[PDB]
Amino acid sequence: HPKLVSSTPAEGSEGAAPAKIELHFSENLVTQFSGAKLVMTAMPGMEHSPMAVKAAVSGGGDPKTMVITPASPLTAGTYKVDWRAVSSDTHPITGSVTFKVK
Amino acid sequence: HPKLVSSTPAEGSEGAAPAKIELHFSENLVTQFSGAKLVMTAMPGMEHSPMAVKAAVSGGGDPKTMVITPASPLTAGTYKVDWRAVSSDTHPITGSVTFKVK
Ligand SMILES: [Cu+2]
Ligand SMILES: [Cu+2]
Ligand SMILES: [Cu+2]
Ligand SMILES: [Cu+2]
Repeated sequence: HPKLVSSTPAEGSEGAAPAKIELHFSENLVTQFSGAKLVMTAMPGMEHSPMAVKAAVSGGGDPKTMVITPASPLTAGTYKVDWRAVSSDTHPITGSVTFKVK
Repeated sequence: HPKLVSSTPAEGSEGAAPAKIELHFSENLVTQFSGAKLVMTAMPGMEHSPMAVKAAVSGGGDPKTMVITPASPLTAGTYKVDWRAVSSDTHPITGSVTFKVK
């Protein structure tokens, strides 16, 4: 049962639009099974049903890191990254990271 | 050189969020080569760099129709569908349809 140790953007961060989103876990991820979806849950001034933003997901420089690369620049608003992490123990762990763009 | 004959949502339409976007061409499309990308170009009150929205593209009930299915509900704003149509004549034709959601 791997744990999300940290991320950039960090949970609850509000700032610049990220070129890539890094999720750092407590255990080495098995890439074939670990995934993420990026959704926008609000624009400034108005919440909306989650709208899936095109993104690619891959491994980073470290086996414990999952990288989400939006296909395009993220506009101002609120986003969530819904993640699934699987290590060598085979248990699928899910969670979400929420952050805001300026 | 196939032509876009019509679409739903229609070019410049402003109304409800579409469950699917249909593009109707003058010639039968070859599915392997015909494609589309859906981007959002504005929220209400603010234009922004085009942000790619996750969508699947396939053929409709008629060989002349290309269907774009957003993965999630489209929020209010302006969208463009950047399309590539290829018929049996092999010439790749591109264009864009712009519409607004309520
Ligand atoms: Cu476990
Ligand atoms: Cu939004
Ligand atoms: Cu032609
Ligand atoms: Cu927008």
